[PDB]
Amino acid sequence: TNRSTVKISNVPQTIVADELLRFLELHLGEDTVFALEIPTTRDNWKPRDFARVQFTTLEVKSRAQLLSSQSKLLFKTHNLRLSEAYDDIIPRPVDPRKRLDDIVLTVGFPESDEKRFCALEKWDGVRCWILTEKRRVEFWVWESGDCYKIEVRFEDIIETLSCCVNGDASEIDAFLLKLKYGPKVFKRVTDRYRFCKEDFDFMWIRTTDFSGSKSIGTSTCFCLEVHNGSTMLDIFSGLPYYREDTLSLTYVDGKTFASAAQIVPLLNAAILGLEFPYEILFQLNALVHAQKISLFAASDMELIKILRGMSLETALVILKKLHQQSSICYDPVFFVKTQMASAYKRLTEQNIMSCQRAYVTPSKIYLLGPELETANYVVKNFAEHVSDFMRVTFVEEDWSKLPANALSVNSKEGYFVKPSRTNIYNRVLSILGEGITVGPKRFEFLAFSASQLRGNSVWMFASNEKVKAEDIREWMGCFRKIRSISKCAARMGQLFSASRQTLIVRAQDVEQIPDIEVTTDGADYCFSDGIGKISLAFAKQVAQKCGLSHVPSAFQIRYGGYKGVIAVDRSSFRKLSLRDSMLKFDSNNRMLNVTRWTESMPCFLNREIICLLSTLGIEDAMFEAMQAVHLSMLGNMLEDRDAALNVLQKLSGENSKNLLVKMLLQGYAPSSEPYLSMMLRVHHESQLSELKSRCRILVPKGRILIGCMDEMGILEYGQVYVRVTLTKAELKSRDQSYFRKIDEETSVVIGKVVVTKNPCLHPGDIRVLDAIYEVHFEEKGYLDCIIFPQKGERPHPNECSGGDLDGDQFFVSWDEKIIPSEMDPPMDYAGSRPRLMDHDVTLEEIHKFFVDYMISDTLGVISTAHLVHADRDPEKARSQKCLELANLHSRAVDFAKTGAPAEMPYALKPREFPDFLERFEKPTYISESVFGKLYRAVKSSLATAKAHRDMYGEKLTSLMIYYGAANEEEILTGILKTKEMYLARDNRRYGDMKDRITLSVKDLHKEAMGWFEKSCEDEQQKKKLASAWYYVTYNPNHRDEKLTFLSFPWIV
Repeated sequence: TNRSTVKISNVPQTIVADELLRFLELHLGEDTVFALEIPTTRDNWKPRDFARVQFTTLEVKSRAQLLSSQSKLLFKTHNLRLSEAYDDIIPRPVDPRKRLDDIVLTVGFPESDEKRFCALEKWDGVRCWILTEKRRVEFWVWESGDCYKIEVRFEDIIETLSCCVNGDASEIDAFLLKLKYGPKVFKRVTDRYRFCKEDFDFMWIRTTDFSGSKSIGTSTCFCLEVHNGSTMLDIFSGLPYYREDTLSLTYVDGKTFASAAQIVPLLNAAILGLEFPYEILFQLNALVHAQKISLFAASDMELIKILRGMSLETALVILKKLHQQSSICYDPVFFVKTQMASAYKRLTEQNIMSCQRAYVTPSKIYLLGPELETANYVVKNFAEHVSDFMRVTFVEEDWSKLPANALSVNSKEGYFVKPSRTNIYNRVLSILGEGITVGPKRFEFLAFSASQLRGNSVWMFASNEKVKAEDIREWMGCFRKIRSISKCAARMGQLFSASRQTLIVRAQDVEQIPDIEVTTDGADYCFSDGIGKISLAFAKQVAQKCGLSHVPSAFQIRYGGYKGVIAVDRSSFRKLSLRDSMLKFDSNNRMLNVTRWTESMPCFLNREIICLLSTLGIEDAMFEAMQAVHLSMLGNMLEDRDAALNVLQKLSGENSKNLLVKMLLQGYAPSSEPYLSMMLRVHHESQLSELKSRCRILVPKGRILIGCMDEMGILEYGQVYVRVTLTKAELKSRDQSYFRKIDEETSVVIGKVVVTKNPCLHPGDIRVLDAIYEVHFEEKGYLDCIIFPQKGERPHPNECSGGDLDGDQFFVSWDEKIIPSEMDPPMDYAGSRPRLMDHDVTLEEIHKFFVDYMISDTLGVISTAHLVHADRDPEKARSQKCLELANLHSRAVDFAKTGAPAEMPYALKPREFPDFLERFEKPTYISESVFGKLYRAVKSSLATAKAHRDMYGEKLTSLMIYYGAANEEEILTGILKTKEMYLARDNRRYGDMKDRITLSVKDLHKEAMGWFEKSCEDEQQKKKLASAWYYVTYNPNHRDEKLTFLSFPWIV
C-alpha cells in the first residue's frame, strides 16, 4: 500500500509496451495505467522477460493483484504474475489531493517583529507534490522554458504556519514553511517501450540557484498561496511541527535586498559607509546566518547606530548572549536595550587561537564564528592576523559530504562515456578562484592539509598591506621544484599539524650520512625512509619546554620540510644529524617543533585484525571467551571500586593522573558520590556503544608504540627486540615464560610478537617475529621503541602493507595463543607511476585537483565492501576478490599523494549489510561469522563563593546551549548522546567537535583555577575556602531555583 508500482514476472519477448497497455486497459478500467516501462538489454532492440507498470490508484493495484492471484490474466498464452516493486517509475504521489497545480509560490523572510512577511520573488503556475513515503516536497517552477525542481525535506522545515493572502481570517489561503537548511535545486536536461503517458523523457541534475536576484539563497522561509482549502488542513497536518493556530501576514516591499554576487546572504557593505569594526560585523552576519535574527531585522539604521558607539567587550558579551539563546529574537533592539596580548600567551602556553569557520553550500553560506581550536605552525610566526585566517569547508545543504552525483555526472556522448561538469563544479571553482568577500576583506587561497583534503576543507587568508597570500606562500618554501600536482599540494599543506615550540637550530649544524638500499628480485627495497638519529643532550633540551621526565628513545619530529622519527643513540657526534631521504622541499626557515613523543597505550583488536585472524586457524571459542570475560569485568566495574581502578589503569592511559582515577582507589561506595557515579555510568554507556559500533577488545598483554632502527646490524631477518612499560597486571605477577623483568618499570618480552598496521586488508601482513634479548642492545637504553633489524632481504615496515618510519604506531602483542604455523607472503608495495608536468603550477591545476578529490573518492566504501565480502564467503581473505579489494584500497590510500583514482567497480559493491552496522535503511542480513557471534553475545548481555558559582554555571549553560548540549555529563565527557544527521555519518567531524569542546572546557577549568588562586592566594586559607565551597555545594538547601551544577569545586 506504500507504492502503486507493480512488477510483472514474465511477458512475451515479442510484445511492445502499447500492446500490454491496451491489454491492461481492456482488463482493467479505462486509462488506469500511468506508466509502463520494459527494460532492455540493448539500446532499443532487446527487451527483457519482465516489466514494471505503475497504476493511478491503489484500488486499481489491488484489483490487478486479485486478478493475477486468480490467474485471470492471460496475455498471449502467458500468465502474468504480479509482485511488488522496489521504486516507482516516476516519483509521483498516489493521491488526487496532494497534487497542486497553478499556485503562487513566493520566498522571503520576516521583516520586523510584527507579523509581516516580505516577498522577494513571486512565481505563478508552479506545481507542488507532497510525498510522504520519501519525506520530501517537490516544487516545479517553470522559468524561461526550462523547469526546475525544488525539494524540501521534512527535517529541513522546523515549523509550519497557516496564513492567508486575501486578508480574510476565516479563509486560510497561505502556508509559511520555516526552513532551517536550504532546499535542493535541480534542472531538466534534454520511446518504443516506454509510454509514460507524458513527456518525462529527461533527467534531473543538481545545479546552482537560477534566480537572477538570488532570492532563494537569501530566503529561509517559503510561502504557498493556495485556495480556501476546506480539507487542505488535513493534508498539511502531516508536515512535522505543525501549528494549529491562525496567523495573518502583511506583504512588505523587500525587492531592494538583491545581491548579484556568488555569496548571497552576506550583508551589503556600501549601505553602512562608515568605520564599523570587522569583528562586530562578522558576529552580526553569523547571527543573521543562524536561525535567530532575520536579515531585515538587523539591517535597520537604529541597530548599527546603537552598536557603532559602545565598549567592545560589553558589545561582544551582549552579542554572544543574544546568539546563545535558542529562541528566535524578532526585535533585537529591545533585547540589547534590556541587556544594558592574551593571544600570544595562549599560543605559547597551550596553542589556543580563535579561528573563523565558514561553510559554503550551493544555496547560501554559513558562518560559525570565533570557535576556539588548536594552533598550527603558521599562526606562530603570523600571530598578528589571527582574524585573517578562515577555515572554509564545502558541504551540502544538510552540512554533509557532497555526493559523487552532485559533481560531474556521467553521460554517454559519442563512442565513449564523457563526464559533464555541473554548475556546482563551476561554482566551487569560481569561489576558490575569486574568494569570499566578507565586509572590508577578501580571503584568498593559501593551502590545504592532508587531513583537510579528505574532509573537503581549505584554509583562506585575507590579503593585507603588510602581508599577503603570496608572501606566506614564498615564506613557507619554494614549491616550483615539484612538477607534480598532488605532490606539490601535499608538501605545501603538510606543514600545518599542531606542534609545540622549542629552541631554534641553525643551518650550520647539519651533516649528510649515507643511507642503505638493497635490491632483491628486481625490487627496490629501502630501509631508511624516515629514520633519524638524536643525541641525549639534544633530547634533554627538547624535553625541557614540554615537561617530560623520562626521555623517550624515539619521537616523531619535523623541521624545515623534513619529516620523520628519530632515535636516541649513545655514540653521536653533535646534537643534530640529518639523512638524505628526508628533505621534501627546500624551506626558508628551520624552526623546530615536535608533535608526539611516546604513549604506552594498550592496544586493541579492531575489526580488520579479527577478520584477517579468522583464517590462520584461530577458533571462535577464544574470542567469545575473551569478549565474555571483558563484559563481565566491565559489568562489575560499577558496583566494585577495585575493578574501576583496574579498568581505568589498563584501558585508557598506562600512567595517567586524574581526579576520578585517584578517588577510584580510595573512595566511598558507588551508591554515594553521584558526581563520580554519573561519570562512571556515562563512561560505561560510551564503552558499550563503542563496542556495538565496532569491535574494540581490551587486551592487557599488548601495546601500540612507534618503532625505529639502530646502526648495529646484529639482528637478522625476523629478529627484533620488544620492550614496554609495566602495567598493573604486569606488576601483580611478573613471573612468566615470555616476560623478562629487565627493570622495575620496563619488562622485556621473549614471546612471538606479530606486527600490523591500523589499515590492513591482506593476509600477508601477518608476520610472526621472535623477540631476542641481548645485553648489547639493552646497554644503549632503548624504551617504547620496537627495534627493527638494519640488515635483511626486505624491510619490516614494507611487510606491513608497505609502511614507512614516519612516526606511525605499530600493533605489538606478546600473546602465546596465536597460530604462527601459517605464513603468507605480503602483497607488493609497488605504487603507480608519478605524474610530472612539463611546466610550473599556475595555481589553477591545484584547485582542479582539490575539487576532483570529491569525485571518484571510494576510500570509505572499499573497506566496507571487503568486510562484507569476507563475512559472506568462507575461507575469507584467500580468494582473488579480497586481493583485488586490498589492491584497490592501497591505490585509494595512495590517491592523496599521487593522482590515481581507485576506480571502484559496480559489481563489487556489497548490496547486503550484516547486523553490526548502523545501515538500517539498507537491507540487513543475519551474519553467522565471529563478528555475528560477538554481536549476539553483546546483545544478550545488554538485554564571594556564590558569585563565582553563578558565573561558572552561566558559562557552562552558555557553552551547552551554544554546542547544543542539554546535560553536564555529555559536555564534560565530550560525547553527545544526540547528534545531527551529518555528525553520525562520519566520525572525523564529530571527533573534531569533541576535541574543540574538550579544549573549551579545559580553558574554562583553567580560568576557574586562576580565579581560585587569585581569590585567596593563601594555602591553608585556600584549603579552608575550598572545603567551605564543597560544603555549600553539597547542601541541598542552598540551591536556588536555577539549575545548580555540582561540577564547580571538582577541579583537582
